[PDB]
Amino acid sequence: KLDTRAMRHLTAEDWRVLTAVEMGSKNHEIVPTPLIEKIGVHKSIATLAKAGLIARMKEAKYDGYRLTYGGLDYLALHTHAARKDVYSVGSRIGVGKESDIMIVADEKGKQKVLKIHRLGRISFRTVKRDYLRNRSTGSWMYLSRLAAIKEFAFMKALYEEGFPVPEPIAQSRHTIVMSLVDALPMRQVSSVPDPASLYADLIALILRLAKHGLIHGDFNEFNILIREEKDAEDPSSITLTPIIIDFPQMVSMDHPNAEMYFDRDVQCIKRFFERRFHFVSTTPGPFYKDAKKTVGKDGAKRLDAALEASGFTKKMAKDLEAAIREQQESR
Repeated sequence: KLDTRAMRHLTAEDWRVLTAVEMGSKNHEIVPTPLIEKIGVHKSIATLAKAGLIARMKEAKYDGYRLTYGGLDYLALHTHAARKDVYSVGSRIGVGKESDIMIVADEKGKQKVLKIHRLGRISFRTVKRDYLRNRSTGSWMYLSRLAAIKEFAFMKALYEEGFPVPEPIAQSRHTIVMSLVDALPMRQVSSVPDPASLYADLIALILRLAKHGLIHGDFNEFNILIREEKDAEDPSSITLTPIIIDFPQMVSMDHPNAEMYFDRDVQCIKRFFERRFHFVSTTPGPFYKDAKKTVGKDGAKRLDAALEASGFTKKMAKDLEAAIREQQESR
């Protein structure tokens, strides 16, 4: 897991040397002692190594220090601290299949969410956790950086167009800080006074996404949060509104597979509404053939351009795309 105990106990030199290990691994994954120097720092290497923020590799041909996942976490947190976006870290933590969730708070006591991407995660069960070794440590960190940058740019673009998504607050490396929404995942919602209305809201979102050029792609029910507003005129009235999360897997309506991602999203919703609330829609579709005409009409901004807006090369985009598809295909 993520153990942030050693956080305060690191010196400025430590923060400098750990940062050097990171920069040094922009080129080579196993960073030699003398290269850390160019970027007495020996006492720092010892502290960071005992803390498990770096690890020595003396294999045979290669000799030096690789950055660990913990170390990448720490440097992300430190950046968030330095910019006063995060001042404290909460005891409650969410360990997901492809990400982790920590609750944090700023100096003014405002609680926020720190999401950490964890592409490549795999857990092993004894027959009588770790990361998939088909890629190096630096690949997974790289890919996870890409996932964080992608999600945050789409979160920004969606928040700015008025979609119901968490406020993106900050991004560093493989992490994002975003607002802490008061809404609970749909899967943990028991029943609804008006399933048709909520369904009509969800489909509307998917069509809104499509008119702006986007397909969520993994619209599960850990991804759809429900907000519950006790109406003021009568507190017996409850209105529910949906909030969407999880954006590094979004694809363009222009994608060669757009049509299967679109209808999958739609059918998933219908499927969930079918089993969980015994509700089924009388409206057919919506179908992608139709949706595709709406993008990107009526002056709807093409939000799927938010990526080239942010120095994402074609390589990076395809690099990430392959990593994600491989993730979802191996659940």
